[PDB]
Amino acid sequence: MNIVVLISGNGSNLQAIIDACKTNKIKGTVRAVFSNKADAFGLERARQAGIATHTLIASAFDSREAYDRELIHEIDMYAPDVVVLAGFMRILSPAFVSHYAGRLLNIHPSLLPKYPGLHTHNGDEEHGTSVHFVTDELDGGPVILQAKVPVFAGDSEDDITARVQTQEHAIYPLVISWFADGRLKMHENAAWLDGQRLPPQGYA
Amino acid sequence: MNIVVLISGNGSNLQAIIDACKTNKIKGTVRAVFSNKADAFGLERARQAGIATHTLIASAFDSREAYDRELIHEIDMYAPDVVVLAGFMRILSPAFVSHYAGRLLNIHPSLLDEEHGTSVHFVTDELDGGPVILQAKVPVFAGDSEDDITARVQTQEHAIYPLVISWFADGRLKMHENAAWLDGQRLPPQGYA
Ligand SMILES: Nc1nc(N)c(CCCN(C(=O)CSCC(=O)NCCCCOP(=O)(O)O)c2ccc(C(=O)N[C@@H](CCC(=O)O)C(=O)O)cc2)c(=O)[nH]1
Ligand SMILES: Nc1nc(N)c(CCCN(C(=O)CSCC(=O)NCCCCOP(=O)(O)O)c2ccc(C(=O)N[C@@H](CCC(=O)O)C(=O)O)cc2)c(=O)[nH]1
Repeated sequence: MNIVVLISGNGSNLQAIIDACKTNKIKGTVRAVFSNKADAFGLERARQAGIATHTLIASAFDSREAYDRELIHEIDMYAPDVVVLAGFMRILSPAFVSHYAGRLLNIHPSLLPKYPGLHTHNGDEEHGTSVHFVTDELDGGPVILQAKVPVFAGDSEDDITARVQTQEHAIYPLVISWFADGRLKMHENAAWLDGQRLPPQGYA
Repeated sequence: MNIVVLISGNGSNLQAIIDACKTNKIKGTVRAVFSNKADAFGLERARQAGIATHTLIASAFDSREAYDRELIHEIDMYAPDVVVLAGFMRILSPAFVSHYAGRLLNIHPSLLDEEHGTSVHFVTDELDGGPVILQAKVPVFAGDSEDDITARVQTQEHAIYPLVISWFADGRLKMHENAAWLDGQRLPPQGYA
């Protein structure tokens, strides 16, 4: 099945997805990669894997709606069964969200609200990452899987972040594979795995 | 003055034009780069230059027509004053050619022993035809190889195509009735010089 990934940066998560499609762990094909930043290194990961790229920059458009109308237009050329946001830094409008309702995924490095992340100030606790269906509740549509990342004394911000990214790379291919195998659906602003409704914090 | 460049491979010509816009030698801006091959190295030259990129692959389209319809559509998002074909390996349909009439430029490595050279011309529906604007003949001697010919023709491509684009940016070059006209003067079959 066809996966279209949207990025804005480095693309380490895109790459974990491409490799999981290479080793047949996801039953799918990344057909196109989309960026809102022209220098994004994720476009070079796509080029080397021979995947078609498109970059849509906001200044080039007249209105937010205009941008999303074209973004929809270009994504649909690849007949997506999922559209995966992997570090996509733009908010998607109501028309975009409803257009891909139930097959629009996102990963945020947080669990459900408190998380010692940033490093703008090792440590205590609360740190992680969750993959969730994207809804109009910005950053807060239904969670599918989360992963708590253990903090330790001898940890730096780069230690924590790298550890979070290592968990992002494990869970996002897992979720997209359950989606590709027909086991994950959204309805009633709830995530469903094998017909069972997931609790607010995902599986398990 | 907006430049959209269309490529299929290495992109050395694209690099020569980005370079000339930087140096204000071409008073214009490359606004986007289109490719019909996903792996094309010119896409990487565009990424580093910070230029928007779009790859349209033929297998994704159902027909020639559909493809060119999407190409026009995505190019016109960048309101091109000129569309520059710089190693783009696909024949553009009559409809596309019509749509960018007098605004579509191409470079091909043959003027139109040593028979070798390169020429820039306006694209008109006579494939490879359309009026020549500027050529450069490249002599070959015994000893230099086909690759050294290529390398010499390429040095010239990088000299004449930023130059035609420079004239087009300054409103000095126009196409009318299947003839190129620089400063009013009608260019002869072999272009300027
Ligand atoms: N409607 C809707 N739209 C969404 N996009 C979302 C997505 C969630 C909100 N979102 C994010 O959480 C950030 S991306 C997640 C993340 O941190 N990934 C890191 C790991 C992957 C990268 O690493 P690697 O590249 O290596 O894989 C986010 C954060 C900030 C802005 C924002 O205001 N952004 C802009 C405004 C942008 C605009 O709308 O034009 C601003 O003003 O700053 C927008 C969205 C949603 O839930 N609903
Ligand atoms: N209607 C129309 N369409 C055009 N696109 C053009 C322009 C292109 C015409 N053309 C060429 O000039 C070929 S020589 C180009 C070249 O390498 N220049 C030097 C710079 C190199 C970059 O170097 P660097 O990347 O490093 O900058 C060309 C002719 C035929 C095929 C063809 O049959 N091509 C395909 C068919 C493709 C299709 O239509 O689907 C085939 O069967 O193989 C392909 C191209 C035109 O004049 N008329």
